[PDB]
Amino acid sequence: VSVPVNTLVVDTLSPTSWQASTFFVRNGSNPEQDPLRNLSGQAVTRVVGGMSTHWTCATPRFDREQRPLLVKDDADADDAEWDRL
Amino acid sequence: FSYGAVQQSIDSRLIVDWRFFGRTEPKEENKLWFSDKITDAYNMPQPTFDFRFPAGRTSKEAEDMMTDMCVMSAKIGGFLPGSLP
Amino acid sequence: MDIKYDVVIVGSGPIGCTYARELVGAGYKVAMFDIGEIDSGLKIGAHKKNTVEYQKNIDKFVNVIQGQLMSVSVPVNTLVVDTLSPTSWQASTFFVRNGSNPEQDPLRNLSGQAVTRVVGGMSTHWTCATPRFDREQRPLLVKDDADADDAEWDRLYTKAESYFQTGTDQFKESIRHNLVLNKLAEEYKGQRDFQQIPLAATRRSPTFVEWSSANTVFDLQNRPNTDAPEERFNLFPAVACERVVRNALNSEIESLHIHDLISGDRFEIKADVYVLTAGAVHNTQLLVNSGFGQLGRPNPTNPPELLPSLGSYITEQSLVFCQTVMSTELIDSVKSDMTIRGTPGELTYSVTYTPGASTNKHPDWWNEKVKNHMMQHQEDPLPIPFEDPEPQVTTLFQPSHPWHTQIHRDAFSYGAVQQSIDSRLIVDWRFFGRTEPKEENKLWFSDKITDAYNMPQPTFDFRFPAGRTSKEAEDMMTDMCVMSAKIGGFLPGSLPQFMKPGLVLHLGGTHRMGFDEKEDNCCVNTDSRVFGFKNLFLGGCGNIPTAYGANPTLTAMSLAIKSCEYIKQNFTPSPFT
Amino acid sequence: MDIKYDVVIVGSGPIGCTYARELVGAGYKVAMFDIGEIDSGLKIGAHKKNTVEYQKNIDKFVNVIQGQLMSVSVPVNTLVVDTLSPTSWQASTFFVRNGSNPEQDPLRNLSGQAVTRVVGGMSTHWTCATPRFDREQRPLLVKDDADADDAEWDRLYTKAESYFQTGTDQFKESIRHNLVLNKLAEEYKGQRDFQQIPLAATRRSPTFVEWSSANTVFDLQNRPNTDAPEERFNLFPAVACERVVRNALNSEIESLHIHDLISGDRFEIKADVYVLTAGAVHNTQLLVNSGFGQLGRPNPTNPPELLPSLGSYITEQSLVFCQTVMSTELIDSVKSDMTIRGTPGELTYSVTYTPGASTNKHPDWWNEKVKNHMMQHQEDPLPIPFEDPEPQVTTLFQPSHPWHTQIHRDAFSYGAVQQSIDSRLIVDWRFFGRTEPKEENKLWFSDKITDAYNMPQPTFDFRFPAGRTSKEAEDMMTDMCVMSAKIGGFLPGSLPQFMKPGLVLHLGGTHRMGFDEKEDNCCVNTDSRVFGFKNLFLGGCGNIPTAYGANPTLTAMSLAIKSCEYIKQNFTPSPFT
Ligand SMILES: *Cc1cc2c(cc1C)nc1c(=O)[nH]c(=O)nc-1n2C[C@H](O)[C@H](O)[C@H](O)COP(=O)(O)OP(=O)(O)OC[C@H]1O[C@@H](n2cnc3c(N)ncnc32)[C@H](O)[C@@H]1O
Ligand SMILES: *Cc1cc2c(cc1C)nc1c(=O)[nH]c(=O)nc-1n2C[C@H](O)[C@H](O)[C@H](O)COP(=O)(O)OP(=O)(O)OC[C@H]1O[C@@H](n2cnc3c(N)ncnc32)[C@H](O)[C@@H]1O
Ligand SMILES: *Cc1cc2c(cc1C)nc1c(=O)[nH]c(=O)nc-1n2C[C@H](O)[C@H](O)[C@H](O)COP(=O)(O)OP(=O)(O)OC[C@H]1O[C@@H](n2cnc3c(N)ncnc32)[C@H](O)[C@@H]1O
Repeated sequence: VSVPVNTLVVDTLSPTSWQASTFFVRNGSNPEQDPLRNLSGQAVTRVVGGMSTHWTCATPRFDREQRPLLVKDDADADDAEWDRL
Repeated sequence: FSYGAVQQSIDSRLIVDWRFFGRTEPKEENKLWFSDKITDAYNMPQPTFDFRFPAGRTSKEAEDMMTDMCVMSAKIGGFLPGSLP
Repeated sequence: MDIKYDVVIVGSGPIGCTYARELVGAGYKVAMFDIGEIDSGLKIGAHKKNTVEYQKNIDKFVNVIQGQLMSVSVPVNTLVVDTLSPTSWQASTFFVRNGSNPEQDPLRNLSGQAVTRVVGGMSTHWTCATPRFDREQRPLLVKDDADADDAEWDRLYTKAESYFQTGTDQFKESIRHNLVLNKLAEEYKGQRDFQQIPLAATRRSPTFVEWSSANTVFDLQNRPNTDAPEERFNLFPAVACERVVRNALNSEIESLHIHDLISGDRFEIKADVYVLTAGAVHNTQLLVNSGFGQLGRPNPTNPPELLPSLGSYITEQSLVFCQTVMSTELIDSVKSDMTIRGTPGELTYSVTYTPGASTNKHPDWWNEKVKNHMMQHQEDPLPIPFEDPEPQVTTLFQPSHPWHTQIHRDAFSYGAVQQSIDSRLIVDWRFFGRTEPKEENKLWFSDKITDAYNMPQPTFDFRFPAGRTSKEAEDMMTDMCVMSAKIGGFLPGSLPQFMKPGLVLHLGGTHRMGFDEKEDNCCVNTDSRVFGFKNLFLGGCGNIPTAYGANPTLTAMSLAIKSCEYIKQNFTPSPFT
Repeated sequence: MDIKYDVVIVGSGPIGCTYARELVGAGYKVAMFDIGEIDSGLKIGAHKKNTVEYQKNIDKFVNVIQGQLMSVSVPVNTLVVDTLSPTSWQASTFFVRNGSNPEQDPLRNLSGQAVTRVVGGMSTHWTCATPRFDREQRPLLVKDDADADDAEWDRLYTKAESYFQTGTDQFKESIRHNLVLNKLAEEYKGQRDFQQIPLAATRRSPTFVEWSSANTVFDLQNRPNTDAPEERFNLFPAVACERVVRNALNSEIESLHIHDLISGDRFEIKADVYVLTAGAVHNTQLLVNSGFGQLGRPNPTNPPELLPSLGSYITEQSLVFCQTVMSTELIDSVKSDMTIRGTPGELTYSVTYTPGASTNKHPDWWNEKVKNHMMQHQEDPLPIPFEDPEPQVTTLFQPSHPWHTQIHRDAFSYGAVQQSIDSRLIVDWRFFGRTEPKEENKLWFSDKITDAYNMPQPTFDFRFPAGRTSKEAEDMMTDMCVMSAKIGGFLPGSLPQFMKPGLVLHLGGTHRMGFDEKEDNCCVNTDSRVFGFKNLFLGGCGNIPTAYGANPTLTAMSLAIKSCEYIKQNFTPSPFT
């Protein structure tokens, strides 16, 4: 999703090879991205069916502690709604 | 996922994967934003993250979760070299 | 070189030097031989880490260690390299190459086992951790009286600690030491105690520690000299000791065969007393080469008649390792007493504390160090001073946690590239397991293959025993994972792992001690005297017959002292002449 | 320690020892200081590879080398480690960590540049290759007469070769040496010559070579002693030399400031003559710290008035490296004179040759070695004896191939795991380029940042110059690829590559020599005397002002001899008292 500017030093190039004076924006890096405040592993999938064409298929339910409320002031009604859905 | 590029020397029937998944507190400071100048490969505003795992419960739980995987996995077998916690 | 001495000692490690310290001081005419050479500077056998340069570049000492660890038994290499050019000569089989030992089953090895051949032995590079063994880890010196046994060990360990200059105070003003030790102390709810690792070392300044070594125990200078005009001692480096000559009755040693590696010549040396302190592996090799035990691949059909337990019941410790990166919680606690205002590097930034405030969590000395660092180095985001000494923490082996622990910074496993993570954040974790002695676990020597010194090639037949030893090793791994978590998360590239078997270099039981040769399946008695022999003694960790997790050298030293007392009681030094 | 000497020498490397050998022998009262300590055994400053153990375990010496190469300038680390636990303290920026130099542009560095602080300097670990420079690589000692210039260099190199014990015969009976050298000799069609690398070394036996070092040049023992009762010399290890004190006119040095690293105390030493031989980097540092050149980041707006060329025109060699695995063709040629019948290990197997047969391609000595190996070791598939010495081959720099070459086995780049490929098959290739001196290429020192000895932090501003130097480096890579192919294919994991800039450790021109300070953009004249100063001399590769590919030490030594001749011509030793 967002790849920061690469800062690896490669100093074993031949002297004839063209060589950067700075760590410039290369190879699809996002110059807006702080590499230390990223989700570097975040990725997206553009194919019909999306990520469900490759996913692990684990489909647990959320218990109350993890789950948004669908009914505000009635935990039993909220449970019933989530159970049905 | 994480089969990697060379053949396991350890018999596959012995190997078990452990993945523990933490919950993250929603915090206003944690953002997904889009550049007003940089675009992605589809000429759309470039996604940029400003993200850190929140410092309190979320971080404490993540580390307790790591420990929990270490304790639980030990009941089944030792770690596979190259796939350490 | 004379042809006759009162006492000959094979090996100039810290255990060989224990015998020299005791016996040279008692007026014996002593010769000492080492296959290795004088390395460490003009202080013979001294710690190589004791240069100003290494202590300013501590990341480099790992290389010194690796450069003198020569693998004991390397199996035939079976890696397939099929990307050679078609013109390159290529093997049709996995043949014996590059010093591999064809006797070695690669799956029953201690692949990490290594030896060090330099004057001072492994004490020229060691970590200097010298804990005592509690009863559960320790051989008996007195059979049926635990109080008397305790008294004996207390007396011997106390003297050994004096020889090594063991202390527990050298790191007391380290912020990083404190941070780790205090946190662990408060979390174990009174049920485990944390203290400084006992270290054979003397601090010389805030940034220099004189680590102890063989040289500390005995300075290894030839005598008579000006400082000791009535002592008699000669050290002969680059001399391979190859065989001791038994009489027919196996009741006396009559000679030691030596090989001068410089001239190439071979000689035989006569002594009243022969002391072998060549290390756990090489003591055993020298004895098998002398007709003790059995040369060649073991067989039950035909077990050896002389010292049948030699090279059996060997023990090595399981060792687990990781590194951590200090928690935000701990880093923040360093500066908990500070009032911090503004942003570092800006005109209005300040860091202050109130000296003596009862609400302060740290004493003035700490807060001074921290304030000054934070104000003088606003480019630096950490509150820990740059030259803060390393942590040196342990919780010692107990029944409820039967492993030794070191929570510290070791010169080893720095590796070849610079840490991107700040060093002040990094802490090493090494937990050390105890291994049950089992007859099937062996160190044996080939009757055909020889090592680089033309001596019978050492070969291991070793597996960690299946029951208690294995269960404890895995519980020990878990314990390191749980405990380390209280300090910080794992450092990527140093995740929790078992180290290569034997890399720990704590091998014992190869020539083990007991009261009765047959009943205790052993090789030397509690005077370290080889059973049946009047004048042959063995020193070193090879004597330790028990399952121990703590570092063995101090215990081996203590046994050596007891052995020297026997020698003093039974052999008369020659007239000074 | 006295406060007054005839001659003070800073640094106990082979160049410092050249000055000591010359000047101590000529009757001067000499003091020598080294920031490093006595390491190498009782032979002070001797080669660390000269132990019996290292020559039986040559794969281990790489660690000794790495353990004393301390990086000169390490840039701020920018590796992103984002797999830390959320509890671990984590940087918001790439701040100065772990001894990084914030002055250093990581893209204009010699990241491989390193220094060695031990008595004997880098000659305690070096490869010992001592070729002469041909005219094209060599500074002029005589301006307008090439024959006179040749004569001068011949005389100086001949003496330098005597000091180092340089020879070209120590490997002549190596089958592997022969195999490589013979093949290359026959393939270059008379247009390039191959010979043994000239090596500062004396063979002691078929399996031991005494490599030369500083100690070979001067044994470094304090004098007067029994072997030299009328000489005067003192060596002071663990003494950081920090500044020389100029007079106002910059025409004399009046004192040397020293720091005893053991006591911590600082002192000043007076001499008639001051010789700086602290290495190419550290000579320059000591001079900048003394007010020569310019401290701080260079600026053209304000160029230095004292020795403006100091730290400019620096040169380092491009270095390309690979290893090869010997061709089937070459391995087969080893045994070309043998009649081979049956299968190894079977009853009918035999390997025979006809001694003296004119059709034989090898002499009897070779065929004997090969037959006996093949018959005695039928488990082994190679015809090369196990203890066959390594290849040591070169074709020296020439106009048509303007690089030095070493085709050999170096103690370096053995790395941390055992070769699966048989060692007898492996050959190292190192080709060394010459670098044009350019004003923009600098070694400078921070006015704010200090190194571990509290001295101004060295910082490089270096790129290989774009034209001839770069074109040649790439042609040199190609030349190694073409030439190596005649011997074998590349060894996987050692493919052809440029080494990290400066890892070659052949830095020159930091305090360069010439005839005229202004016209030749230089710092010392042909007596190695600093321009304007009566009594300050510089020694080492920092003096070499030319683009050179061959290893510089012998040339630096030769210059040092010429410098000592000037000292002998102009300074009177003090009365022996
Ligand atoms: C990659 C992956 C994901 C995964 C997983 C294992 C892997 C290897 N395991 C999972 C599991 O065990 N249990 C589970 O609940 N989730 C697991 N996942 C994640 C899961 O696949 C996703 O949560 C799920 O697929 C999300 O579904 P959703 O329908 O919301 O989104 P999608 O699959 O990413 O599909 C979106 C589609 O939209 C198209 N797209 C994107 N942008 C545009 C625009 N601008 N215009 C038109 N179309 C667009 C994408 O092409 C994609 O197909
Ligand atoms: C390498 C190492 C070891 C070590 C350690 C860290 C490292 C990196 N940390 C330790 C620690 O913190 N606490 C501790 O108790 N031990 C630690 N060690 C292990 C320790 O160094 C050894 O236990 C200790 O040195 C053993 O002493 P010992 O005197 O018994 O043996 P040695 O040091 O190996 O010396 C033996 C000498 O004998 C010579 N030799 C070998 N064979 C021969 C023959 N055939 N002839 C003549 N001489 C011989 C060797 O050259 C050696 O010098
Ligand atoms: C590391 C290395 C070097 C090397 C080589 C292989 C390796 C692994 N192979 C070589 C080869 O085959 N042929 C050759 O010509 N050179 C090779 N080298 C390089 C060679 O070792 C050096 O060129 C040579 O040693 C340079 O000699 P020099 O005497 O000029 O300098 P030194 O050896 O670096 O010694 C300097 C001493 O000075 C002390 N010092 C440094 N600073 C101070 C201060 N401030 N005060 C007091 N003393 C100081 C150092 O401690 C060092 O001992």
